[PDB]
This record gives sequence, structure tokens and C-alpha cells, in this order.
Amino acid sequence: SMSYTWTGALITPCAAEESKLPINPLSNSLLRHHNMVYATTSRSASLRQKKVTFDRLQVLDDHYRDVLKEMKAKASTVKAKLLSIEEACKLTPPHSAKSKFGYGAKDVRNLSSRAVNHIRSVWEDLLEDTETPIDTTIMAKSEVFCVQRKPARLIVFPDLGVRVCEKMALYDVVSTLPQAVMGSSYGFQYSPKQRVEFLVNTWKSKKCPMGFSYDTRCFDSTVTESDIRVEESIYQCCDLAPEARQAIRSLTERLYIGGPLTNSKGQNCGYRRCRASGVLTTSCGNTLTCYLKATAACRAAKLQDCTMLVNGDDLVVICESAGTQEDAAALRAFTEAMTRYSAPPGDPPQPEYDLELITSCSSNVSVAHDASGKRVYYLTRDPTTPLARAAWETARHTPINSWLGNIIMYAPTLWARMILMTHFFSILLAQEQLGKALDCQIYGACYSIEPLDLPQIIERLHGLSAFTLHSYSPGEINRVASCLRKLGVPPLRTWRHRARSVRAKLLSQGGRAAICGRYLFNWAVRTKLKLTPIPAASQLDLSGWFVAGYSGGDIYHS
Ligand SMILES: O=C(O)c1c(-c2ccccc2F)c2cc(Cl)ccc2n1Cc1ccccc1
Repeated sequence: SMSYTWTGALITPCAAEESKLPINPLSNSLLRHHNMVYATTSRSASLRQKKVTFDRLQVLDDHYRDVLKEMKAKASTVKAKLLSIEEACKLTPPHSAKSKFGYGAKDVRNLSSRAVNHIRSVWEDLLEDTETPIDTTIMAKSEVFCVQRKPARLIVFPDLGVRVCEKMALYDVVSTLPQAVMGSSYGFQYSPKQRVEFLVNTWKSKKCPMGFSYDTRCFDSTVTESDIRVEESIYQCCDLAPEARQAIRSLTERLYIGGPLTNSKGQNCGYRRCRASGVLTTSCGNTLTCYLKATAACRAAKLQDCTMLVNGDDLVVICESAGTQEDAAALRAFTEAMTRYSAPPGDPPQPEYDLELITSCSSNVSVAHDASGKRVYYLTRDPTTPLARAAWETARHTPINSWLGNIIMYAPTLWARMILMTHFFSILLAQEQLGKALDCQIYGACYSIEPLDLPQIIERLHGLSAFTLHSYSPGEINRVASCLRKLGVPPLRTWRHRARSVRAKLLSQGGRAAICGRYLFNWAVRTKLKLTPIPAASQLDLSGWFVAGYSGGDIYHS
């Protein structure tokens, strides 16, 4: 069946669409080549539609069924709970898209009559109606990139009331199930530090390691009605409340397998027969599905001792090498099996024999040394996208601050410390907004974070070594340097100068600002101050942080 079918109507915006980076004084300080930074618009929707629209031919086999049974036996041990309206309401972002039924995210959050009554009425319709397709809105996403142009991403999502009903029935499932089914292979149970720990141990545990990253072209579109039903069958293995069991059953047929696409004008856009990106089960469902297809493809291909790390469609395999000629063949056999399971490659996979050469979750493993000269492993990535997005956030007030998430997640990196910390700490201080909370996403979930809380947050996630790292690899230094030239970002010596300036100002303020100068900017000065465990880091409530993925699940923690 076709992934999509269209009516001819256009994917429309609900407002004016900015695509060009503004010539702004503050963003210009970070990036000069403004014409190389763009945001995607609905003007590219058609190129994405051509790329995502195709017919799927799936052929499941003995290896696929064996693994599915192994996965169900593990799912059998889970006892999932049904969240109340109030608990489900509390997990709604304050700026989540309002309902088409005269209420919004703030009404949901405050548990207002119009909101609570409508959610209850949607819940009963899921218990009573097991057939009628649920309506979704199709929108082109607005994301920022650097040139060399990408076409817009298509986002599919149901109404507010429905989204609160998915939380009541599925939130605890998507939170505890993947870890019970997959174990150490579920990448969302880890922080960045724990992620390096697992990749290094897995690599070092093999006698002769071989690794590869497998890229699926338009994974959401490769997902069939069969894959979605097989997914519900893993969910049914949970101990469930009668109403939750019915809601999962109804949501699977009416929403998860396919449904009507409606544009912002209210016109009919077409029909979806694959994965909606704006649902609660997108993260969990894609992880399980990618893990099932890959695990069975390893057996079919005769690849030895497979250890895998899955985060939705992002998959990395670390196995036992059988030699060059053997490895090449087995990797093609793996691809052959994935194509049959309806997961063909975007860019063909390559056998790697050095961990640092593999890219998984846009990241790669790299080495730097601590204050005591000992080797420290950390996750990095190419800084182009994070820098182009930080420039946009400087000129325009965005709902989610990617720059803040990049600081937290990539805190030990050369680029987050020197550029991202310096740029924002200068601007915020000059505006008296260092203690003003900001929204960011960690693993799809929304968090309200004060920039001044960063030293404690980094010490917990990355240890004190995040504030002492030096002697970065030549490769890492070359990548940072060539990117700065490309985007027209000032050299590292200008950043070192700018850092010295903020550090002083932060130190004279005292309180939490002095903690920021001492820890975050100790790299910028030769007379290094004494760095000890911050009292506040000991009692940080970092639960809920690295548990599960919630991309498109409309989730708000804190
Ligand atoms: O965007 C994520 O969800 C995310 C981040 C991340 C990066 C910056 C800010 C906030 C974040 F959450 C991340 C960072 C590292 Cl070092 C490793 C994996 C990571 N993921 C999972 C992931 C799964 C699939 C594809 C990409 C990333």
C-alpha cells in the first residue's frame, strides 16, 4: 500500500513564513555569513511529498517471528498504569497547539471545565468507537540549517483533546516498556556520558570489533500497517486496565495505522497509511520496530555477536568481525534482509574498524585529557547546525532554545564551551536574564531551565572533567576551525577574549553568577580557580531526564 495519497490541495501555513536569517547586531557577532543560514518553509512541501510517497512491499520471515516472540516474553513482565486527567494535563507544554474546540494548553494546564469536560468526552469516544479514523493536521516544519538545500519535514498530529487521551492510556507504556523489551540497547535510558560508556565497553568487549551505522530512507514512511499492529501486540503483553486496553486497541486502528490529512485552511490534503510524527508512540514504536528489523537482519546475514544501540530510526551495530571479505558480504546480506522487512538504506552502510569513525545520533566518540592528564571519552558532533540554529535564536524568539540543549548535552566539547557558553552568557548578562527560565528539549521532552543552574546540571550529567578538558584531538580541532571559516564565525582567540570579559562580570555579581564564571570559564584563564563538587548538584532531581524518548509526543517535564 501507498505511504501517502494526496488530493491536490496544498500544505499551508497558519502565519507568515520566515526563511532568511535577519541582519541582527547580536547574531552578527556569532555568524557573519547570514546568506548561508536558512529555515525550511511550506514552499518546499511538494519535494518532500515526492520523496515520502511510495509503495511498500514487506516480506516477514522465520528470523523476524523468532525475535518478535523473544520481545513479547520480555514485554509480559510490565505492569503499566492509567494516568488520571490531571496527571495527563500536567504533561502538556504551555505552548502546545490549542484545540479546535474552543480551549488551549493553558486551560488544560489549569484543569478548566471546558478542557476537562472535552478530554473526558474524547476518552469515552475511544472506548465506544473502535473504527472511525481520527483526524490529523499536516504541517510543514520550520527547521534551521546551513547550505550544502533540504526540503521541509512533514508533521502529522491529532487535536489537543486526543493528545491528552494518548497520555492517560500510553504514557507509562512508552516510558517503561522499551527498556524492559530491549534492555541495554534502548539508547534513551542514558545521558551523553553513559552513552560513551556503553559504546566504548561494547567496542572493547569484542575480540576483533566491527561496527556500522544503518540509515533508513524516510523511516516513518517505510513503516507499514503490519509493523503498527505488531507494535500494539507488544503493548497488549502489559498488565493493563480495561479502559487502557480498549483505548490502545481503538487508537491503533483509528489513529496509528493511518488517517485523513487536513491542512491549516481546513481542506482535505489526502490519506496517510504509515507513521504520524506527532503522536505519543512515534519514539517508542520506531525504536521497537527498528530493533526488531535489525536483530532479525543480523541472524539472516550471519553477523557474529551483535550488540545494538537504537534511538527510533537511528541504529548502530557493534559486532564480532569475521574478516574483510566476510564482513563486506554479511553487511550486504543485512541490507538485503532490511529491504524485505521494509527498511531499505538511504546511504549504503559501510564496515568500520575504528569507533571514532562511526556516527550514531549525529554524534561520534572522541578523546581529550583532564586536569590530571588522563584520557576522557566524550560525545561530540559537527557544530554547523548547532551554530546556525544559535544565530537564528539570537535574532528571533523561538519557542524551543536548541542552543541551551546543545550546551547541556555537549558540555565537554570545544565548541559548546568556547562559543555557545560565551555567546549566550554575554547577551543574557547584558540583559539581566541569566536567572530567567528557558524552554529546551532533551530527548523530545520539554524542560524549563534557568541558565544560572547550568554548572550543577553539567557536573551531574558529565562529572567535573567537563570543566577541565584540554588537549582535544587534531581531527576535532580541524572540524571546529573549518566550520568557523565556512559560517564566517570569529576565530577561537576572539571567543577566548569575549570569555575573559563575561567571566569577570559574572565573578563580580557573586551568587550563582560567580559559580558560572568559576566553573564554565575556568578554561579561559591561566590562574585556574579550585573546582570542587557544587553542593546543589548533590540534591538535583534529574529523574525523568534520561528514561525514554518523547519526540512528537507533546511532553512537558517539571
Ligand atoms: O535530540 C535528541 O533527542 C538527542 C540529543 C540532543 C542533542 C542536543 C540537544 C538535545 C538533545 F536531546 C542527543 C545528544 C547526544 Cl550526545 C546523543 C544522543 C542524542 N539525542 C537522541 C537522538 C536520537 C536520534 C537522532 C538524534 C539524536
